[PDB]
This record gives sequence, structure tokens and C-alpha cells, in this order.
Amino acid sequence: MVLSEGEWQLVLHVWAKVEADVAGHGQDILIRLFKSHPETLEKFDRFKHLKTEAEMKASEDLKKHGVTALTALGAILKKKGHHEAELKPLAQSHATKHKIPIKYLEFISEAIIHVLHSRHPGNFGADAQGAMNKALELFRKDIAAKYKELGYQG
Ligand code: HEM
Repeated sequence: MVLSEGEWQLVLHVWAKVEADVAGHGQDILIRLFKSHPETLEKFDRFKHLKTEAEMKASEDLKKHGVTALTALGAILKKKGHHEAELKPLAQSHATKHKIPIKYLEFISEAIIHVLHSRHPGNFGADAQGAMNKALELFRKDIAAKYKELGYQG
């Protein structure tokens, strides 16, 4: 797929608001993911012991990981589709070290979209949400093709 420049603009305009507080957004998103789909927490050996949302909120580690994850995504989105180099090391570790099925990349995409909708309603109307969704679908499609070259998904 290919996003138009107007679609990238909408994606990068809400992302600039996320960057005003990366750690806060990274915490919200990972928590939304774990609550919604608790099986995804089992992939994290570091965090699988966390029992409640209050424990999650208080985990410094968890918040440090959310910053790491978001920063990597942000770097991919700012490429506006030319992200081949960035995607390689990410597809290699998620496919052969962590073993994250595409399905889970779909659940986190849903969590990213829930949180932006809640926090940034004025900058995340229907067109901006469709543009974010296309960007995350592109990301997932390229990752999936890389998983296949790497010997992991299907
Ligand atoms: C927006 C999509 C995602 C991004 C951009 C992302 C990014 C990252 C980055 C930058 C790291 C550190 C370096 C590395 O190991 O490659 C990481 C580690 C990891 N990721 Fe992801 N990730 C994403 C989706 C997920 C999902 C959906 C899961 C699991 C349900 C997952 C599970 C993990 C695990 C288990 C690690 C290791 C954490 C630790 O022990 O240090 N990732 N990810």
C-alpha cells in the first residue's frame, strides 16, 4: 500500500502530540494492551508477574519499555513508508527471539488507536484515525513479509 502525503501529515500531526509525553502514552498503550488481551502479557518475561493495573502503573520497568517501543515506532512512522532499514532488526527480534505473532501486532495497533482517540479527540477525528490505521496496516504488512523471509510466519 501507499499513503498519500496528506495521510502522512495527519499521522505525523497527532504523533507530535504523543511526543510531548512519550512515557505517559507508552504506559497507557501497554496497559490497554495487557488488559484487553491478557495473553500478550505472557510474552513478556520481565512483566508477566504484574497482577493488576495498579501494579502496571507503578512499574518503572514497564514505563521504560513503553518509551523504548514507542520511540522505535515513531522512528518508523517519520520515514513515511521508506522504513526498510528500521524494520529489519525489529522483525528479526520479534520473529526469532520474542516470537510475537502478527495477531499480537494487530492488538497493539488497536490499543494505539484507542489511546490516541481518548487523549487527542481534536486531532484524531475520523480521517486522522483512518490515516493512522493505514500507516499501522502498512507497518504490519511489511513486518509480516519480513517474518516470512525470516522463516517465521507461515
Ligand atoms: C508497535 C509495534 C512494536 C514495536 C515498534 C516494538 C518495539 C520493540 C523494541 C524497540 C524492543 C527492544 C529491542 C528488540 O528486542 O527488538 C522490543 C522488545 C520486545 N518486544 Fe516489542 N514492539 C512492538 C510490538 C510488540 C508486541 C505486540 C509484543 C508482545 C505481545 C512485543 C514484545 C516484546 C518483547 C517480549 C520484547 C522484550 C522486552 C524485554 O524483555 O526487554 N513487542 N519491542
